[PDB]
Amino acid sequence: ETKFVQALFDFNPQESGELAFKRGDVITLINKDDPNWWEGQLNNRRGIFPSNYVAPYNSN
Repeated sequence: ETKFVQALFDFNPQESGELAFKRGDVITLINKDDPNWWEGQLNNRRGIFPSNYVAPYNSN
């Protein structure tokens, strides 16, 4: 499963652990270890972030 989410805001994490995504950026959800903080993969990069800052596109 693939899960794709669309961010609604840019996220510039300077630190490690947080994924770097932008607005409307289709991120491939890696996991949901945290109901608030979801992990996602942006092409290749992994990272965690408040899913609140996005919206499942999943594409379907």
